[PDB]
Amino acid sequence: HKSEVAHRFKDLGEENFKALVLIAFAQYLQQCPFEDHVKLVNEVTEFAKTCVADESAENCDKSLHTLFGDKLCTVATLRETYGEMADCCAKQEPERNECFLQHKDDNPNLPRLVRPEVDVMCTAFHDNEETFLKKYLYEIARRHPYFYAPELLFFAKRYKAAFTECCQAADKAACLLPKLDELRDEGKASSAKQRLKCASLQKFGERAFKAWAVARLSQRFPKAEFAEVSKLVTDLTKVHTECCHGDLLECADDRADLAKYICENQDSISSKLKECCEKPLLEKSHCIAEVENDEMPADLPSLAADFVESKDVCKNYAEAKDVFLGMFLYEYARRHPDYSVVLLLRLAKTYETTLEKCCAAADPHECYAKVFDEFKPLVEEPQNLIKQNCELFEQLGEYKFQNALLVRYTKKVPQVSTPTLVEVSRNLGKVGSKCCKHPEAKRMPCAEDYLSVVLNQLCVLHEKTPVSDRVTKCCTESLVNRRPCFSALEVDETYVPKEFNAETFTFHADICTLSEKERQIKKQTALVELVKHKPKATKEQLKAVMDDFAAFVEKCCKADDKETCFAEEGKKLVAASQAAL
Ligand SMILES: CCCCCCCCCCCCCC(=O)O
Ligand SMILES: CCCCCCCCCCCCCC(=O)O
Ligand SMILES: O=C(O)c1cc(I)cc(I)c1O
Repeated sequence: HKSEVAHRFKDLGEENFKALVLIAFAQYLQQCPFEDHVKLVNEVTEFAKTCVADESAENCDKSLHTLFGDKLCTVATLRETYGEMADCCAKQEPERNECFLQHKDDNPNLPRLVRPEVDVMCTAFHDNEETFLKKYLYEIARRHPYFYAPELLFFAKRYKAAFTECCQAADKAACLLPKLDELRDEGKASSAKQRLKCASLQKFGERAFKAWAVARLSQRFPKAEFAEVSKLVTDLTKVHTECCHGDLLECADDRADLAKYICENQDSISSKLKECCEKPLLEKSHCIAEVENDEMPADLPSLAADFVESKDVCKNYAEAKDVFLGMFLYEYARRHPDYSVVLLLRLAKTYETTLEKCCAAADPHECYAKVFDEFKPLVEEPQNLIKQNCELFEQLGEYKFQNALLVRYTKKVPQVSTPTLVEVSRNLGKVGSKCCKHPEAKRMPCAEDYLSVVLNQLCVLHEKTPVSDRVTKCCTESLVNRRPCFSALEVDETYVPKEFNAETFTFHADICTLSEKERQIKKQTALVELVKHKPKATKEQLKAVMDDFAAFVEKCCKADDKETCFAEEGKKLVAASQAAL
């Protein structure tokens, strides 16, 4: 490999290459117009071809970091448009590249993307497919500078597949919309997860990150040996550190490597890793990351043998603490792919604590004897929450369920902004739909997965505009205590009911013309405000007031002269209701 560009060009292929250079340039020069990046992609692509034909052609020998930075520094508007960023072209490549990552605005001042009408999109998609998907890839890229490019390209192809299909259908809207909403959520879900892992790494450091990775990789690869798992974690830890820093190339190569490794040692790691290892370069790592858990060996011993009933536990521990605990996790995780990762960590931390007490006691073995017994309540806590909640969800569907949460949390944290409470309660309700569909054994992992994102978003918002110390407590706790902390919140008996507002409970006939989406939002907002004005209201009281309301809306959105039924009958409701409470 004399020419780095020629090599990448050959591994990737024209199409992928061009999409990637586009994304790459958009993530740095987020303020330049589309036509400008397009010209650049062609210049870079014409260059890459020159090197595919002769690796001795000028500059073909230069490294990607150099080629990229040099190209970047040719833009004449640079100085005027990015200013300080232009000062980076005064440094030598080593730091020049570093200077660029520093001026990568994570959340720029660009308008939110508006989804056009299905027909507008389908037609544009037909008249000129390429510039249609590239214009958007550009739009998305400039807005999410740290999103892993290949991951982005992966999303694009699913978008292209949704149009090719749906845009030929009799009723396009009915086909496309549902697909455009699935992707949106996955993209947003995927992004939040990346930002979250990097935050976690930064905040709690490498040790906690590796512990987390040990548990997750063990549940996934129960067959692999601890020596293999440690090796994987180290590599995985070095990978995220590098991808979190923001350097795309570095990140790409580290992942590529790790993916090649895992494949070569496939038999030694996991069985369900075949296909993944067959896919093209760009997809290998993405596939592996989402690989399904392998089956755990049927011939596995009792943990209590090597971690409790054995003597010399303290010796093996003292010799290499983290290694020993690392082992306990590995042994406890691959036997429990049904536990959440933080639950496994919660146990490990408990084992750690007792070993740190017991090993310094008279008779250690007899001290850490009934330690497994201390795990029990830690395991049941989350299991009961799942049974308890999904049972409720099975009764009243998603919407009514979202309502029960609405009443539950508004009573626990009144000070929170009504629109904020509606937002989270709704998302939480979705997690219920998504995870309660699974068999008992996958529910916890599923909920841990969705809750982590929602809980994080919640804390960020509260960080910016604080409202409750409790929420700040829970939010600044260890990532292992975060959720149990929020589950420990109790009804706020300090709160003083807000002043009744007639306006707040006045509804017009427009709610009849609104979409189920709006109706719900409108109603749920009134529901929250109801709890804020009379938080001491029983679930019985609320239920009755809610039913009446149901009728109300119905019996008004089906009557002659709608606008009067909502003014006469409503005043009645608001009076009848006020009295009941
Ligand atoms: C390979 C490293 C394994 C280390 C095992 C330590 C397990 C303790 C739980 C990890 C969380 C540490 C942060 C905390 O105290 O909450
Ligand atoms: C003083 C109280 C004024 C009465 C206003 C009641 C508003 C409650 C909203 C109930 C909406 C529940 C939605 C539903 O029935 O599906
Ligand atoms: O999720 C990842 O980023 C990831 C990437 C590679 I490459 C291998 C494994 I296992 C992973 O979990």
